[PDB]
Amino acid sequence: ADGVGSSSGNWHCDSTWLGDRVITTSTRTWALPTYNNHLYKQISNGTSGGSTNDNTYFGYSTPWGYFDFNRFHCHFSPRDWQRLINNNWGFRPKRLNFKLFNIQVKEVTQNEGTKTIANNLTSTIQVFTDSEYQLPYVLGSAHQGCLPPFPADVFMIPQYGYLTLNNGSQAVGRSSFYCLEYFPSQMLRTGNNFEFSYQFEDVPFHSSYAHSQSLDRLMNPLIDQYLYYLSRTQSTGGTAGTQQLLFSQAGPNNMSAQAKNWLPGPCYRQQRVSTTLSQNNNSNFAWTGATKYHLNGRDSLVNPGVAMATHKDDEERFFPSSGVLMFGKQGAGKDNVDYSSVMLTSEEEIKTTNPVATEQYGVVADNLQQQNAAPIVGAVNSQGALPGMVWQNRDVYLQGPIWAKIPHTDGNFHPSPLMGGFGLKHPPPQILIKNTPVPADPPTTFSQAKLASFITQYSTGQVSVEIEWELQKENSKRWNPEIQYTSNYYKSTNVDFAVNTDGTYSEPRPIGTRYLTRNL
Amino acid sequence: YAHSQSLDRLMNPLIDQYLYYLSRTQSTGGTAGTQQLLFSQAGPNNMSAQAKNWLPGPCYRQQRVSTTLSQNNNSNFAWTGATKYHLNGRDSLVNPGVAMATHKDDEERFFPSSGVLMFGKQGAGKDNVDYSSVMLTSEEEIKTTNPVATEQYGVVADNLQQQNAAPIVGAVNSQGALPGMVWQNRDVYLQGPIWAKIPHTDGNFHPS
Amino acid sequence: ADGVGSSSGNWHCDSTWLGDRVITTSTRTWALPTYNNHLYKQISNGTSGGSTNDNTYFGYSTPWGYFDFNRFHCHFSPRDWQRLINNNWGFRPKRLNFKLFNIQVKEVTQNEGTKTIANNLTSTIQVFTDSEYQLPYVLGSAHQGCLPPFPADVFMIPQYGYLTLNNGSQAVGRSSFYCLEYFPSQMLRTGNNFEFSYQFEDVPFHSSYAHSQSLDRLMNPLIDQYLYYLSRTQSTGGTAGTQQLLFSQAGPNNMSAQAKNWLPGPCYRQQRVSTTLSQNNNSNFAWTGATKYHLNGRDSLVNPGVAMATHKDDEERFFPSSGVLMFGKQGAGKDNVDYSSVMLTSEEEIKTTNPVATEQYGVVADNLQQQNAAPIVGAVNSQGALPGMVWQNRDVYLQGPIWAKIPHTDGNFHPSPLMGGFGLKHPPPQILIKNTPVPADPPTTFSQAKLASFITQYSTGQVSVEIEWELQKENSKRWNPEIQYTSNYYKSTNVDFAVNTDGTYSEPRPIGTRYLTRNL
Repeated sequence: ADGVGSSSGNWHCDSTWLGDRVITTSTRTWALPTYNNHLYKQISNGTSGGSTNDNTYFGYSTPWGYFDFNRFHCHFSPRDWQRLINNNWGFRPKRLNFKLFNIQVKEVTQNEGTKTIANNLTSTIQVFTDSEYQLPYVLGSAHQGCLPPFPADVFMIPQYGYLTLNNGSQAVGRSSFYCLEYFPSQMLRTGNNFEFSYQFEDVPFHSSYAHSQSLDRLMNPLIDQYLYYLSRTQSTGGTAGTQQLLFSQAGPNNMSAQAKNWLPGPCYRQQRVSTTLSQNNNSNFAWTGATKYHLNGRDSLVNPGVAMATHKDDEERFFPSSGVLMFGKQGAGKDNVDYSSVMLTSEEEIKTTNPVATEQYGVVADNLQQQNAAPIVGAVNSQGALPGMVWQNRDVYLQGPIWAKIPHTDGNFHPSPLMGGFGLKHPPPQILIKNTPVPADPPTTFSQAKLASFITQYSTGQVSVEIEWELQKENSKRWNPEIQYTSNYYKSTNVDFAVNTDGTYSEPRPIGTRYLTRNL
Repeated sequence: YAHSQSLDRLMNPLIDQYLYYLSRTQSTGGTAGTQQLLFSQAGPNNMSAQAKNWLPGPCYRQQRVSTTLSQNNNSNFAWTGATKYHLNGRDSLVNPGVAMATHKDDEERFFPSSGVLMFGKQGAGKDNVDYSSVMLTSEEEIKTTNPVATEQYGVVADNLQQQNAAPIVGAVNSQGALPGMVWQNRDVYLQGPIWAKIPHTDGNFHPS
Repeated sequence: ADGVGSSSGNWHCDSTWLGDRVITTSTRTWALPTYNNHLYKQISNGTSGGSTNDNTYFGYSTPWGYFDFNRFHCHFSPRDWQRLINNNWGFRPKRLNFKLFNIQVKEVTQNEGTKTIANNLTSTIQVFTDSEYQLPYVLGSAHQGCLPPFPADVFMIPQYGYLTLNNGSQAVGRSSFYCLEYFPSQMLRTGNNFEFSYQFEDVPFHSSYAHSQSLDRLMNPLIDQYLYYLSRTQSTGGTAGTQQLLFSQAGPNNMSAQAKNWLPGPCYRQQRVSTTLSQNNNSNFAWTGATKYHLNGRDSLVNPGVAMATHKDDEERFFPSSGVLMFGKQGAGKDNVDYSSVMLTSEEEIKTTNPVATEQYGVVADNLQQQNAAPIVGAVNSQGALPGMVWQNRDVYLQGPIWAKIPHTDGNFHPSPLMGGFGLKHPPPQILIKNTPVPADPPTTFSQAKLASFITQYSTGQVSVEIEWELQKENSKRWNPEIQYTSNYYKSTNVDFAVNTDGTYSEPRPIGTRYLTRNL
């Protein structure tokens, strides 16, 4: 059986492409510190400080840590991603499998200036998975702390905390406080290992492709319609303008006037920003000119927002202020970092079905005309969903979030995450882990107070997560060649998606999933 | 039940996001205001700027009425300033309306004109009965997922900016349903109706 | 099998509410020091010092420690307590289950000023449960050292000692001395675990509810009685006072004069103290004006005393001096701490059946009247139990003791603990634990004296206790709503029954078990 001298598992990273299933396994090495000196702590931010009313919060920061595998590049190598996005229309997860193994718990002490570290063989850790969804589910907010993209990186496990209802910095009566030690957990020593399995609930395949037809162009270019439209309300060419109702059949000449069975997806406008600096207005409109939503007296910037085409044809320089997912390049600052450091994603492929983010949805009439009163047409900046309306969801990326938890609520509309992903009602249960506190020597005379002196301690180990995927094979009679994701053919100082001289891994660009085409 | 978390606060308070937002479009602190695009990661400091997977429920605004008499305007706006819907040439007051939070934090005196269910106390008149006779219900519990009845849904841009033209943002007073939008249904009461008949029709949206 | 590298058990804290059974399990982390340098020691206090005659004692302080889970909040979360007290009339324990596991024994030494700690993997500990009740049973005196209320606290195990018969500081011939090593115990190393099970003897459900009827008001308000009472002994209204015996039937007009089948519970008076300072007398009467009982020449303050209503209607400011259970707020001093630091419990709910603590039980005649001698009525301050007398037991609290040991004696009356709890004849057997002494190097030349030099050593681990409970479901036809325990709806600086900024758990108020109602 297991013991201090026999390893708890084996390293696995691999991808098994079998028919329609691709099974991706991965493994990393982690280190879990001691957070908050084994304490839960109230954390809050009020408007009495320098903070504003939108930035207030109230919540708790627990000593527990948690594993987050929720980004795609955790599970896919750039070459396995290329096989996926080039050769397949859609993919969805089926089941996953998860393991902790090879647990090394280490005590570390300080004598003057020297440091020394040593195994503690009797120490434990605590691991439970929240499979009844009874805790604040904090995954899916696109926080840092995921497994690294690159299998040779060692990563620090992030601290678990949660927010609760507040009023200002103060808490209200509905505010919940959760004690994570109040669950059953599994305590593991260095010989022990951990495992669980999970099976995804049925979800629509992520549709990875671009339509080969725009929504308005579904017509036959050759044949006229038998339907009529109102072409001309005035007498044409005569010495008088006497109004006369003239009708016409729309056809290849006027295709903007044809009747159509469907409408574009819903529009919620964004502000337009140009990459060229000279064009943008001179002021700071980033927050002020932003598109926000007002909930309970707190203005919240709308990010990334509803899926909407980034820009129209032959304008690549304009992008919606809050609209696009923005990834930073390797080694980029957290605050006020210049444009060249971030990587702006763009949705070109949904221009067909979805309206441009920075432009109006359309035009409606504002008034009832009269012989005296001219007709007036207003702009529709924000448009909810109407019957006969189709749209595309936002695209997933190699760097972006895999799924999200659909909040438990009375109703939702198209419960698909706005960052892109797979909306799940019962998402993969978040896994929590902590170093079991080991006390320093108590006094020899009894004391009621809790023990405030602990041994400085941390643990390390190996974690493996294996997700089975369901692929939708591309079956198409298109004659000409597709567009594929290809690496740059020309020479470069170093390979892309590979280490540099110093060993720093880097991902040069965001890679979306839609290179294939279908008919709209 | 009431949610123990607001919709916008589902984040982890401890950890930053790997995503960036547009923090500053202008050169800061310099003798010149030369526009420069600066980006930042949102975090515990700015949680209003973080990216979020979901949106609040749909908003159809109501007029705001205060229980304190001195605050309300002096006129009869009950019918005129009302929120109505026009069907076949007949204006019909919208009552009770879509489920929307009655009021925001630390304001209990304001309520939407037609928004709240209003029950009368035992032995109350049918017509022009004074305030103290009715019992106004209030939805406090849906403030998390649903927007306040008497306030705007949010803000959108009204124009395409230029170096010449300043950016302009309009208010969204009425907002239909968009994808990635969650909400709570209105609460049942001990005195209130149990069910309803969903009209037999070609289509409905959230037939509740 | 078990070893140094495999953990002895798993963490369990949870509550299973199933029908009438609620099963509460809990787990904590403890540290057991070396007390008395592995020595039994005589301890005593005489009146020859500054001590008085009431405070003398004689006994022994053993090196052994002991586990005390005897408070309710050890086993219940404030939310699990709310489900209990709101939805159920009565509850009693059925059986418990107890485990030690994950035992880490650590040696600690001193070189100049530096400290260093290290595992000792061969070391043991000793654990026995006293299941024949052959030792002084020291649980149930409401001593500190219980498991913490909050599962994330690490607690120090208290030292075991006992008192024996004395005369002054000296001991008499009946004084017993117990050597705890003279029992069989189980010696556990780091791979070993411990367990035992225990089954409670049948006990009356703790009655958690308040009566909806006072004892004297059980009558029908509508109908008269066929019984007569002596209404008037004198001629009324006449020019003369000639005595005449007149009788009347009591009814809705006079309900104080009706005949009744029952009497209130027994009364032992307490001194009345007002929270308002200006009202109380100016002197120190705390000890002098106290209600005491004199046993073997030692005056012992009567605390908390017999269950008696704290105060009557519309007086909340008065409380009996020794009558009420008094809990301290989080972080309160041990001596002469101001009023605002303690939390005074109050019995409002037993006013119906039980007399007020600070008032007389009633009035009896002191003399045989004559035409010459006026009738004289005396006060009954202390009243033992009479036939046809009913009362309520004192209420349990979330912070208060669960049970007590009914002393083994020839007779008892209503053997229910005066602090509140479940009086048991065979209570849960007290669990004793000690670090097995490990000698420092003996000399190389033999010596008769016992080894006085030991290795400085302590151990830590995990303990779990799981109690099954039996609930009495509330079944009532009352129309109107009950009174429930509800948290404050209004905003506050921090949540109640949750950590503050610094990680300090706190319980803001004592929570009794009687919110439901029954008919008296």
